[PDB]
Amino acid sequence: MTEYKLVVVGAPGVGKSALTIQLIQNHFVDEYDPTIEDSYRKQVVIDGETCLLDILDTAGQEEYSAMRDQYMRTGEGFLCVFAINNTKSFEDIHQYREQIKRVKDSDDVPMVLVGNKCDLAARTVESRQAQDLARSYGIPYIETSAKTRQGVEDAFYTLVREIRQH
Amino acid sequence: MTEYKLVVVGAPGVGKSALTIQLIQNHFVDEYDPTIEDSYRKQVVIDGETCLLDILDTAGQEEYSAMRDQYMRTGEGFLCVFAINNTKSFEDIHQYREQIKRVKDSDDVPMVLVGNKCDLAARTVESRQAQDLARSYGIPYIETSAKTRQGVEDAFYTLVREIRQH
Ligand SMILES: Nc1nc2c(ncn2[C@@H]2O[C@H](COP(=O)(O)OP(=O)(O)NP(=O)(O)O)[C@@H](O)[C@H]2O)c(=O)[nH]1
Ligand SMILES: Nc1nc2c(ncn2[C@@H]2O[C@H](COP(=O)(O)OP(=O)(O)NP(=O)(O)O)[C@@H](O)[C@H]2O)c(=O)[nH]1
Ligand SMILES: [Mg+2]
Ligand SMILES: [Mg+2]
Repeated sequence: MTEYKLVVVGAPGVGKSALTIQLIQNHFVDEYDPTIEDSYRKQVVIDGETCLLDILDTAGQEEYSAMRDQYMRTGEGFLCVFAINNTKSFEDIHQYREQIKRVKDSDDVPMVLVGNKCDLAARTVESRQAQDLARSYGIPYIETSAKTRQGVEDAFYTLVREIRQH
Repeated sequence: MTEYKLVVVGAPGVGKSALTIQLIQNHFVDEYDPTIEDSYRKQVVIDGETCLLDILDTAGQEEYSAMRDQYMRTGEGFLCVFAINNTKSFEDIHQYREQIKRVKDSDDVPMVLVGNKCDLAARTVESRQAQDLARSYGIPYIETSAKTRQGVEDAFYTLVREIRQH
């Protein structure tokens, strides 16, 4: 069956894991638990096609650097996550995307920009800001909340659809 | 506020109305009730942007012909609907798209191909078939069921996102 190798990347603490666990295990992880590296494989049906989602959940931190090249080389699509209440994480998105482009030698790699934690009332990143950045990248922008489950399937299924028509 | 003028088109009986009513009124219309023309306006928030969805629900039938040019000229995005248990409706998709392209003098108009009634076990149109047609058009393919609500928000929000980066 078609397998889609999805990679979730973004700054420490933005909700990479919480989004992934919501998708795979249907619950909000409300606890501090930093990732080193985790993978999740799940059989799903998306728009009638039977497929397997092979998801790598990554660490946002330092050492990784070249350990990042490795998973960026084999990933087919990337969810680029920032948190709407954390401006530095939104600014960090550019470094992740430049790094993906260099390793893939490509200026169009399937990618979705995700503004997570939209359930929080204190936003520091306006939707408009994120929206212009995504359009400058030519990629979709989706806001999500791993807490309410808002936009979670939408964010991952839109990425599969981006891979499908690459 | 940003308004998005969405138009739902497709053959008689494929579920144009049922999809629209699911979105706006949250209930499945399980009755025979042919459309002449209906419009629905609703304020929503999509990916953090406050906007108004102005939706025209159209008739699939004959007279319309030039009455179609009229609403195709002002529509910004089109949901092109067929039913997965009705092959003629899938074949009719091509005439609707050619007609949209001619009136808009454009080969890329925001559009989503929707295979509705995916809750039914007797499909006559394979997902694979629909998927290759959408990719040949360069547009997303989404399967939906107005009965279960599966994919309904996804189909309309993906169309808004297509308009946003046109
Ligand atoms: N309100 C709210 N909290 C969230 C959301 N997503 C994650 N969180 C919280 O934010 C914190 C970090 O979440 P986590 O998923 O571990 O982030 P991460 O990006 O995976 N961290 P790491 O890079 O270390 O691997 C946790 O306390 C988690 O519960 C969200 O959508 N809304
Ligand atoms: N099982 C199932 N039935 C559906 C679905 N969508 C619509 N129907 C049924 O199919 C029939 C036609 O639905 P309707 O929404 O009126 O189709 P239409 O495309 O709007 N017809 P018209 O072109 O005449 O305006 C109705 O009996 C309706 O309940 C669906 O997703 N699943
Ligand atoms: Mg994590
Ligand atoms: Mg109707």
